Parts: sequence; C-alpha cells; structure tokens
Amino acid sequence: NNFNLHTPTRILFGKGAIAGLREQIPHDARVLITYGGGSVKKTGVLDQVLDALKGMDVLEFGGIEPNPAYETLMNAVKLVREQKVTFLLAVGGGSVLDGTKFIAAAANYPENIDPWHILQTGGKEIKSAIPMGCVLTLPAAGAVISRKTTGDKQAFHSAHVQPVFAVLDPVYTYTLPPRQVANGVVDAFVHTVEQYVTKPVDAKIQDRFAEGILLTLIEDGPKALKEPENYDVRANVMWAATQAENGLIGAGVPQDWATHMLGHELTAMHGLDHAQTLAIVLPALWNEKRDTKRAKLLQYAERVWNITEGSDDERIDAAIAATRNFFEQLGVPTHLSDYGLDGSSIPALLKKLEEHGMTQLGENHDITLDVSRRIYEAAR
Ligand SMILES: [Cl-]
Ligand SMILES: [Zn+2]
Repeated sequence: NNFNLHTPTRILFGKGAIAGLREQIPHDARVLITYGGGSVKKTGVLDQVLDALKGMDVLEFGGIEPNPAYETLMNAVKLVREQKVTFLLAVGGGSVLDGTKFIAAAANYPENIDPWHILQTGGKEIKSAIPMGCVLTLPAAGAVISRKTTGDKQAFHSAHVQPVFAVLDPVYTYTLPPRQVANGVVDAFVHTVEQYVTKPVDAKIQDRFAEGILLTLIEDGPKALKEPENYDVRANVMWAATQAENGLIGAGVPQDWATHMLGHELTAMHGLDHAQTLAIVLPALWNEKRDTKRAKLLQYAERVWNITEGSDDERIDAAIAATRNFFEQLGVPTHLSDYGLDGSSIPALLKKLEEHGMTQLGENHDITLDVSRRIYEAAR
C-alpha cells in the first residue's frame, strides 16, 4: 500500500567510526553531551567522545535514567537555555537518546508554555529542535518519556528531533553483558516480525528485507554471545538490529504490535525485561492468531527456517517451535512459569490492558480482552 518514509539520520558505522564525529558538529558549537547512569565513563566511551571533540566548547549532563524522567530532562532544558547550548550529543542507549530528543524539542518550545504538550500531541506540533547527534552503545523521531512522579510514559515522534547523525561502532557493544546482548537480539527479531508476520500484501522488497534481517539475527545472534569480541559478528548484529528498528521494512505493510502491547503489561506489573516479555508472548500469540497470520507464517517458515515439507499446520507448528527454541537457546525463556509466574496475575493484567485502552489489538484490530486472556493463558 501507500506510505510516507523518511530516514534523515546520517549513519557513521564501523570500528573507530567516532573518527567521523567531530566534522559533523560546527567548530564553534556549544555542545552538551548527555548520558545515563555512568557506565560510558567506566568503559572509556565517554573519554573517546571527549577526545574526539577536544578543543571544542563541551559541557556534560548525565543521570538520564532508564525511563527518562520529565523531572531531569527539564533540568537539562534549563542548563541548555541558560548556557546557550547549540548542539546536543547523546552518548548511550535508547533511553539517553529518547530523553535527549525531548530536550532538543522542549528547548525551542516557546519560553513560557509548558513542554508537556510535546507528549500530549505526540510531537505533532514540533516546528524546530536543537540539532542533536548520538553515539550509540547499543542499537536504538521516537522517544518515550516518563514523568515518574505518578508513573507516566508517553511517546512522541518528530522529523525535527531526529538526530542529524548516529555513530554506530560495534566495538562499543563488546562490553554488553550476555543478558543485554540476548535481549537485544530478541527485541530486534520481534520488532521485525511485528511488521512481517502479518498479512500478505505482495510487498516483495519489504518481505525480502525483513526475511534478510531475521536470517542474519538467527545466524550471527547466537555467535554474538559465544564470540563477544568477534567484530564481524557484532557488526552484523548491530546493523541488522538497526534495520529492525528503522523504517524501510514497515513502510507500506500491515503492522501488528500486539506482542509488544501484551508484553508491556508483564514488564509494568512483574518487572520482566522488555525482551523477556516478547519471548513469552510471541509464540503464544502466533498460535492463537494462526488463522489470520496463516500465509505469512508459512512464508516465514519457508523463507527464514527452510521449512518446506509437511502440512500447513505442521509447517506453522515447526516454525513456532523453531522460534521458541531460538529464544531459549539465547538464554531467554518463553513461558511465564520460567519466571516464577503461575498465571494468577492474568486477571490483573487484563484490567491493565483495558485501563490502557489496549482492547482491539493486532493488525486486524481483533485481539480483544478475551483473546488476550487466551494468549496469556497459553503462555503460562
Ligand atoms: Cl575543530
Ligand atoms: Zn521492543
């Protein structure tokens, strides 16, 4: 079908790609470097950024938490306008990136009016933003900000809060703990199938590219765990994951996201890692939705898993089992019971879904609360 695709961020990719950073920022810029909990200090990544920019007018602002608080981001907005920062540089992961996107937009929001209507409008009304770039220590318009003061977390998208550039050096991913490496692989995999294992619309390029991402993650994802400092492996996983999060594969095709929406309630209620909730929900959801997803499940089985023999139901069953096994071999269990959850929380989960308006989920808008109930139950 029809689509509007825009991917303006310049990618600087590869070993030592930070060598390209300095030339992207005006020599006379006043740069604010933003970061999270301080691990980038310990790894030496922040020092590499500081060295790359040596001689330039550089300031620092850290402490951006996972689920960046509206509190802290406003403090940065304060420093920015007070010190007349002209460029923002996010160093870290998606949390640092997202919070920095908000700072960039909030800063050119008018003087007096409150920046929270960025979130109320999903960034629809952003006309301009402080230029920003990033140095990503793992793959990441699109930012989810929390007020935490009573537990908010809304999203916003704007063609202006998109980074002008992103430095992606696979070497910076070598230090990620196995838990984070596996979670990243699962999350990339699921972001891809949220946009591919849906309904056939004869979007051949989108299908091939999605298939390509999945095949790459299955081949090199496990290797990233076994061989954490294998550059080629870590590079393929980083670049594949970037495409899984990026836009080409979703442009003009049906999108699901029900696995994400169901998974989100497991994180909110039980504190499970994002990717753990996806590994649990996806295979249960696929079995439940095997009717509407039938054609793309069979295409997935053939194109990604080389499953060609047997009935349609046998092929789909084998594809679901192969996917489950892939997640488990990455060290990411796929049943609620693996995490000590017996399913007694499902009534509370369904109440939260209803509270959050998640009552018509999926590409067919047909995953109602009774369907979500069956999916959680099957995931036990
Ligand atoms: Cl210079
Ligand atoms: Zn995700």
